[PDB]
Amino acid sequence: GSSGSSGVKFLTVNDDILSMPQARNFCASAGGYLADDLGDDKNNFYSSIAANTQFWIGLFKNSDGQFYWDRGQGINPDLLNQPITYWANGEPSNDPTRQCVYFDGRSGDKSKVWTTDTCATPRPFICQKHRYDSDHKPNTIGDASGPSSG
Repeated sequence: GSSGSSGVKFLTVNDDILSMPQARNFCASAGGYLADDLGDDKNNFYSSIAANTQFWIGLFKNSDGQFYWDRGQGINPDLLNQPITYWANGEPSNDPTRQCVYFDGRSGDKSKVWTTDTCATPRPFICQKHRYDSDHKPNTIGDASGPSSG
């Protein structure tokens, strides 16, 4: 059996408020990464759980000034090159203090939930696991594993 600590739920808003640079690091350590919001079926789903709740997302501005997607710790991020966006009225913003983006649940307009803000403000986030699955079983390639201690 497995009864320890590690066990962060996926696609779920974690009360524990943490800055962008604090959340992205957590999800990774736990075993996941910020849940990206690219696609209606994806947004329409968040808006629900985002019932008047503002949480961070995989959308974050980089040095250059472009918005990328969180793909874990170290992993190469993805550049926002999608035709569909949710940028609020005027967003993204051109403020030097605001670089990160957080889903605005309160925003009645689901199409205007995207909003840029400082990566220091403590806010909730959502961790997600890779979309990897198993299909064929060529070999076990397994090896006795042991417990972990932080």
